[PDB]
Amino acid sequence: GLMQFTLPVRLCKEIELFHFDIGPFENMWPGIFVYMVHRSCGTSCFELEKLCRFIMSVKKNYRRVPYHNWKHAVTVAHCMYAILQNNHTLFTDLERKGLLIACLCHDLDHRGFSNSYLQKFDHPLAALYSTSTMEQHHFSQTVSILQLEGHNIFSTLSSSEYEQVLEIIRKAIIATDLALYFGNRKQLEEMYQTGSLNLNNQSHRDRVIGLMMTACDLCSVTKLWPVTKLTANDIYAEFWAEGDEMKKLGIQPIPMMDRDKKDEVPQGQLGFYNAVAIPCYTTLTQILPPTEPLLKACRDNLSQWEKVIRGEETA
Ligand SMILES: CCCn1ncc(Cl)c1C(=O)Nc1ccc2[nH]c(-c3ccccc3)nc2c1
Ligand SMILES: [Mg+2]
Ligand SMILES: [Zn+2]
Repeated sequence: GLMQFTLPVRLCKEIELFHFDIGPFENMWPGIFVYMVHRSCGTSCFELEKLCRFIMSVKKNYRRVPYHNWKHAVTVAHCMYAILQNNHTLFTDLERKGLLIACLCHDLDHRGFSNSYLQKFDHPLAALYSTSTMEQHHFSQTVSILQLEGHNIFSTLSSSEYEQVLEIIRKAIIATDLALYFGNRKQLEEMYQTGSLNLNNQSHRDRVIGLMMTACDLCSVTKLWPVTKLTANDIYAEFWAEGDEMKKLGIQPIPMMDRDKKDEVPQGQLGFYNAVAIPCYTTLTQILPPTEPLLKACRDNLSQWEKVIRGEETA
């Protein structure tokens, strides 16, 4: 308890903002994550030694890929931290414990390829997990790490509590499969607009946490423009590599993965904000009003992409 994590003055202030960027110093991200855990969960939620050992084994099992990397893991966790701090009365002890950990682990051992490439490639993981292929792999990787000697960060929970928290994490990680988002958000929009949404309903909680996980996972669209623009370059570096690999299989890639369609990125972004991002943050804002700043920043970046299309901005 008496060893408390502290951040420099700028970080201490700005980490509370939804649009906080965790910065380029890799060696500071473990400290940043522990701080967010101590403040959102509590200093006694975890033994510091085990948490640190766990954090470092998770980092080791993320790969050196352009976007789906350790920095994305901490970025997604930070967005969850801001949502939990601005809605602190709405979540349980086990949910605070589970959710920052789920966010850190959500893309474990990502190779930079979609579930669809793994299917067309006939990768072994597509045989093992027929849907949410990579997401079932991320969870499996989370369990492996939790089961390493000195890594049971949930060692003080009862058997039944340990099982609840692993189930929170499992559901949260699976919800990051964007193919499941479309259904989940439609269900939540209906439930909100008929007044049937009920946070005491566990199946409704599950859906809200899923939407929170989508929001956190896409949160690059909720940063200041310079962050948003530079992060878009990182995901296309992955998408275009996948499109190359599709071409090697004799398959025409979809437009977002073809590097020859590079000049159409601003319009692809516009399409993505209109069909996915805006609806996502819009629905989340209705259920959790304090998440408003994510929707605001998502709208600001939509205007930036329109300015790029009109040739008033470059990218
Ligand atoms: C990091 C940046 C935003 N982002 N966060 C998560 C995820 Cl997925 C995305 C994201 O960018 N998704 C996305 C979805 C559909 C798209 N269609 C096109 C496109 C491109 C060229 C020609 C025609 C179409 N680009 C796309 C990008
Ligand atoms: Mg993922
Ligand atoms: Zn992700």
